[PDB]
Amino acid sequence: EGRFVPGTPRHGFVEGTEGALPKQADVVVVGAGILGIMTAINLVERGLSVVIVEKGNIAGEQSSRFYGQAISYKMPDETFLLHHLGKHRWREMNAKVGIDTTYRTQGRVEVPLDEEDLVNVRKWIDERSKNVGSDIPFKTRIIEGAELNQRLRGATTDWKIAGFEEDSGSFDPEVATFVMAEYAKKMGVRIYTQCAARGLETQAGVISDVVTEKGAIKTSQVVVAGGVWSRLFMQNLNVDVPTLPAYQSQQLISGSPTAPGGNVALPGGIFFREQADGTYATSPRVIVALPDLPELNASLEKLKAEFPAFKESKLIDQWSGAMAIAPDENPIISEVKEYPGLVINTATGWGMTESPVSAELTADLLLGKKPVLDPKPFSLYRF
Ligand SMILES: Cc1cc2nc3c(=O)[nH]c(=O)nc-3n(C[C@H](O)[C@H](O)[C@H](O)COP(=O)(O)OP(=O)(O)OC[C@H]3O[C@@H](n4cnc5c(N)ncnc54)[C@H](O)[C@@H]3O)c2cc1C
Repeated sequence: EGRFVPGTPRHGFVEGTEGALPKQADVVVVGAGILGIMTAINLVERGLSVVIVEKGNIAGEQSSRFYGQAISYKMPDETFLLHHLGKHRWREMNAKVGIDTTYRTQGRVEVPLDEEDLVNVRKWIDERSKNVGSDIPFKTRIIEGAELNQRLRGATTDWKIAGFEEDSGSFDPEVATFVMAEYAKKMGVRIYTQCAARGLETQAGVISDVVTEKGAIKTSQVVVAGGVWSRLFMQNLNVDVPTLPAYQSQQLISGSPTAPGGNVALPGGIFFREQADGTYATSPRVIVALPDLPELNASLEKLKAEFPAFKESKLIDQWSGAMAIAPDENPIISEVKEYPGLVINTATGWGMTESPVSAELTADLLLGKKPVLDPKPFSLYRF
C-alpha cells in the first residue's frame, strides 16, 4: 500500500492492453509476473507474436512483493549459473530498456552464523573459484578488517568476518517488474488483465486454443507462468506439478543520512537492503507461519539496536508474499510430455534474479532449440 506512490515512477500499476482479446497469437503466456513478462520479451525478439493473459493486474502477486536481492551466494551447482548469468543480464537491463528498473550492482555482506557456517561458505567459494563455469567474472570473497568495517559502518557489534558478494544486485518491488511490463508492451507483447486462462483445446494432439474467461485465443504454443497457481492450472490438465507453499514477510522503512548502504545479513536475523531511493527493505527472515505483529515490530527494534542510524526511520509499509517451491528448492522450467507445445516456467523462490535466463531457457525448450543451460535439473520429471 504505502510503499507504492501514485504519480511517480513507484506507481506500481501498468494497464493492460485495450480492446478485444486477439483471435490468434504465436505464443500465449499464462501470467503477467516477471517470468511470463520476461519470457514474452524473449519470444518477441525471436520474431513471434505474444499475448499474455493475466487473471488480475500486471505484476500483482510475487513479482511486486519481493525482498529485492539478486544473489548467487550459496547456490548449488543446479542453479549457480542461472543466478550468475541472471545477475549479468540484470546488469544490462537499464541499458536494454533505457528506463531505470531500479537495478543496482550493490554488494552484499553476510556474516556467518558460526565456525561451521564459515567453513561451509569458504568451501563453497573455493569450489566455485576452481571451476566458475562461465567467463563472467566471479566476485564473491571473504572479507575482514577495513573493507568489512566500511560495509558495516555504525554497527553496534564488532563483526569480524563476512562473505562479500561484491556484485550482488538490488531491485525494488515497487518498480522493477512494472518497468519490464511497460517495456514488453512497447515491444508489442499484448497483455490482457482481468482475463484468467481456464484451459486448453487441442486438435490432432496439437494445442489449438487457450480458453479464457473472455473467450478463446488460437495458438499452438503455451507458456505456463502462473506463479503459485501453476500447480492448480496444470492439475486441471491432469499433470502434477510438485510445489508446496511458503510464506515470507517484508517491511520497508525510511532512510537515514548515517545508514551504511548496501545489503547486509547478520546473525540474530538482521537483514536489510538499501533501495534505489534510499529507503530500506528489511524483514525478520528473507530466505525460506508468518511472523506476528509483535515479532515484526521486534525485528525493527533489533535492527535499530544493531544500527542506530535507523532509530528515527519510519515504517513505510509491511506486507507478506506467497511462494510455491519444488521439493529440491530448484525451479521448474520444463517441457510437458502430455502437451507438446506447452512449457512451464515456475516454482522458484528466486524468480526475479533468474528471470532473464529462465526466460531464454523456457523459449529454448518451447522451440526445441539447443538450450542455454542444462535443463535436466529444472525438469518436471526429475522427482
Ligand atoms: C516475499 C517474497 C520475497 C522474495 N524475495 C526475492 C528476492 O529477494 N530475490 C529474488 O530473486 N526473488 C525473490 N522472491 C521470488 C520472486 O519474487 C518470485 O520467484 C517471482 O516473482 C515469481 O514470478 P512469477 O511470474 O512466477 O509469479 P507471479 O509474480 O506471482 O506472477 C504469476 C501471475 O500469474 C497469474 N495467473 C495465475 N494463474 C493464472 C491463470 N490461470 N490465468 C491468468 N493468469 C494467471 C497471477 O495472477 C500472477 O500475476 C521473493 C518472493 C516473495 C513472495
